[PDB]
Amino acid sequence: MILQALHGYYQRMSADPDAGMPPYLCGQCLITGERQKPIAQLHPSIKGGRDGVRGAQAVASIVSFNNTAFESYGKEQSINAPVSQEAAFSYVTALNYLLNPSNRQKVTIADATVVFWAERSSPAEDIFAGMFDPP
RNA sequence: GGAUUGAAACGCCAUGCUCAGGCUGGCGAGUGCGCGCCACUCAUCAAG
Repeated sequence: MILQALHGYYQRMSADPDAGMPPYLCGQCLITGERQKPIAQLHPSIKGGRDGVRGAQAVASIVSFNNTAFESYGKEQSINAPVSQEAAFSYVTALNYLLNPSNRQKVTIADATVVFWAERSSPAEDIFAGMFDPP
């Protein structure tokens, strides 16, 4: 799932008037499964550093095909991972929102930074921060 | 015999724990303490 779950999280948070943000060839999107949608050539970047993934570059990303060895079936750049532009923006925005330390849904474990959330509003979201790292 | 988001893909090159430093200086097992008090080898049996 993963990318689809971030998309669903954006859908959930974007509905609320607060604690979120509403901002907005053809193919089939692998995130939503919708057919005939404008595929994205290049996904918006994901924050690195203090407000993002610790140890990564400021403009890190999840989907990238910057070298030829990573390209298959004659596809160029992110066309190798066909996802509609709106879905790409939504999942990137959700991941960035979770990566913001101001929101209490982030924890760093050695090399990796862990972000967690629930399918619906629940007190577990603010509780689990202590489970993985008790005070 | 066209296609297993496949086909190809080193964590890899190299790096003294070393230089050294008494467990030593010295301290009676010692002062003393009967194996000793008694007790028949003895009552017999030619030499051939």
